[PDB]
Amino acid sequence: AKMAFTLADRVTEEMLADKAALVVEVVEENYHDAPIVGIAVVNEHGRFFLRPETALADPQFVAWLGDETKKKSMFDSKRAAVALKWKGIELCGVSFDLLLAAYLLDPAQGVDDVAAAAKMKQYEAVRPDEAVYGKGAKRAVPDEPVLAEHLVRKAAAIWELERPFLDELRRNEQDRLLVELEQPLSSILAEMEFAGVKVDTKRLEQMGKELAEQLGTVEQRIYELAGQEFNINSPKQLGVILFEKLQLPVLKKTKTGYSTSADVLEKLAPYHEIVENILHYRQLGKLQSTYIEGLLKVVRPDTKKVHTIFNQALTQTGRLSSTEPNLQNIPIRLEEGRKIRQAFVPSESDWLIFAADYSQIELRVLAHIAEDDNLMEAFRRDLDIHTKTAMDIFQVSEDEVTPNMRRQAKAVNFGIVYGISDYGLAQNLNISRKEAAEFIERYFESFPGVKRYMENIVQEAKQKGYVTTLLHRRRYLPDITSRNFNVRSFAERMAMNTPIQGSAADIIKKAMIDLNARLKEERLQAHLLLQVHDELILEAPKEEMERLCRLVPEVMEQAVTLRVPLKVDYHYGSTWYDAK
DNA sequence: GCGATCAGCGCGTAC
DNA sequence: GTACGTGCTGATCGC
Ligand SMILES: OC[C@H]1O[C@@](CO)(O[C@H]2O[C@H](CO)[C@@H](O)[C@H](O)[C@H]2O)[C@@H](O)[C@@H]1O
Ligand SMILES: [Mg+2]
Repeated sequence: AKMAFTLADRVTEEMLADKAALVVEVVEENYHDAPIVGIAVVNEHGRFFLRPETALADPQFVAWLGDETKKKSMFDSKRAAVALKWKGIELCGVSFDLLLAAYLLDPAQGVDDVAAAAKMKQYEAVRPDEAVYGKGAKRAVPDEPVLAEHLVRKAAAIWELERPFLDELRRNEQDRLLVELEQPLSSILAEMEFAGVKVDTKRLEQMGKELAEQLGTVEQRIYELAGQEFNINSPKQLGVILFEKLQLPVLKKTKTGYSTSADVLEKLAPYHEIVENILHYRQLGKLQSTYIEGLLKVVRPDTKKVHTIFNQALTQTGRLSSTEPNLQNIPIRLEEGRKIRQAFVPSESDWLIFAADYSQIELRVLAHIAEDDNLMEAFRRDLDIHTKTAMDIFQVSEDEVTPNMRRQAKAVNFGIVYGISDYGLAQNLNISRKEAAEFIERYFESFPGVKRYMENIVQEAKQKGYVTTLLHRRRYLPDITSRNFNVRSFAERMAMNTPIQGSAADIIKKAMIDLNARLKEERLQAHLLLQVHDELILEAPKEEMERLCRLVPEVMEQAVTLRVPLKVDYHYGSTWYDAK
């Protein structure tokens, strides 16, 4: 049965009620400077469809959109807010975002459209977006009649689903998490994405020119050593050259053939000179394809800025994800890749990039939740945690800790945070399973509180069916009761890791909200550009650096109060690379 | 059967 | 452990 609604030719007063389900449809996946294909409003007076060209040109509608006292319920309001920002229109008063609500209730549903969220409450009087717009190469906006009914049905679902979703959130004690954390953060992310980050395109192009030369050279060297030409990027063609032709040892295999991962290649290097060249080729290729060419493809030619989109409703732990381009995985560990950061610069003259990062926030969070006396004392003394762990595991003084000892203790620490397992650590340190088990046993003898937490959290996950974070975010783990060892194993590791990774996410998210409030109170021009899980990147006039040096660390360190101190390091400079 | 497309995944970056 | 972009490739689409 068709849903009744008014296909409006002009905006009327009843469309401007102080409470409404609002749909501002942006079909393009990347909503930056994208078209708004239609608008739908559902309130106490009825259901309406408005053509964007009409509504967005109407002074009354635009004022209504920007009136904080006129409440709107939406699905993915950030998408609409940003699309509107590009049109110079402000969106205010969003009091409920169904996407964020669904995400908090259960990240595992993969809810990416109104229909998926509605299905959670037995509401199916709305079609999935893919059914209406199509998929891939056949994706397209349908004629007005079809488009109009779809947007109205989505607004109608939002209108009806608000109460049930808020009730369940309240039951889960997650209503504040939605209203005080995620929704306010959504607005901050919209500002960050809209602002974008300035790119020194000529610097990237220059790097691309040099890389192209080095690539060609290494490429020819590889063919000379292989005794023939082939597609070095082909797993089967490379696997044949290395393991069948050159007969190098097969140390590891994939599900479809031979493994050629970097760690495997490193072990084969001694056997043939072609190996080091392949590694070099891949190193150069990674930078060229993903960080040079890939980055240049998404830079806006008119402003030379990249505008990422922070997916706020995707990760199972509460973290954000970044796309087109992903600005959360720009190289930093190795100098060759780190240089890519010299290309990210301040958007204005006499401005600088300012970066602040939490020092070991996940291990500090673990110390707090596990209430492990030894670990808490270590952080209270602000000790080098990996050296400290080496001292405990190997039972030696600080001076007796060798570089290799610290390296292995470091790996144990990461394993503990990620959800420890003898098999896992054994692969990471290239040792036997029995040897890994010994490291783990030694670790738990030194950190009995951590051991207890790991045991208790897995049992809690089984009893309750989910695990939670400091701010009440939750993750269901049905596989915790799987009869398949491997499957259950993953679930147990997720039970151990989620509260840590997730609580770390809750903390930085609150820090972002607190920071923006302080920047505004202080009248600073400084503003957030990016968030990379445990760090925040801002840009501001050079005249604001000294104040930022005191303000940013304090806000981030005081976001929450834990049993151990929170520590934030910071640096600033002319480019992202220099903010080190 | 085959070119175009889609869908899975090895790989390598980040934290 | 949590992600994303990439290039290749087997599966599936569309003739
Ligand atoms: O607007 C981001 C928001 O939209 C979803 C779908 O509801 O993802 C879409 O947009 C992302 C950013 O462009 C794409 O990566 C994704 O492929 C596309 O479906 C949500 O997952 C996200 O929170
Ligand atoms: Mg750090």
